[PDB]
Amino acid sequence: PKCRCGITTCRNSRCPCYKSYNSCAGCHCVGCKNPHK
Amino acid sequence: KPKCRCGISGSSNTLTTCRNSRCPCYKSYNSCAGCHCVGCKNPHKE
DNA sequence: GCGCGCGCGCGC
DNA sequence: GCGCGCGCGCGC
Ligand SMILES: [Zn+2]
Ligand SMILES: [Zn+2]
Ligand SMILES: [Zn+2]
Ligand SMILES: [Zn+2]
Ligand SMILES: [Zn+2]
Ligand SMILES: [Zn+2]
Ligand SMILES: [Zn+2]
Ligand SMILES: [Zn+2]
Repeated sequence: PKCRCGITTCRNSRCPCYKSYNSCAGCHCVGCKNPHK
Repeated sequence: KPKCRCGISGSSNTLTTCRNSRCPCYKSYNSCAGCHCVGCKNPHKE
């Protein structure tokens, strides 16, 4: 997967990676706050 | 009349091409005569 | 071809 | 009824 949040960011259900319990490795988000390592 | 470039890139749902509100022609109830769209699905005619 | 940004639409 | 991620037309 690969989100585009930020143009709580990536820290909620509206973000795929968060929801799927994955990190934003390779994502195109901005100001990512996904705590997933 | 407007001139859309709908559908040029590859990655795009080909069944909604010139058949939704993002198309100026479709939205303005125009045909795509003179347009440069690829895979036009516009149901209007004049 | 790429990136910007608009606006659709779903999930709450 | 709202909010924002995402699909894609458009300027360049
Ligand atoms: Zn995200
Ligand atoms: Zn992500
Ligand atoms: Zn993120
Ligand atoms: Zn069109
Ligand atoms: Zn057209
Ligand atoms: Zn068309
Ligand atoms: Zn469904
Ligand atoms: Zn279903």
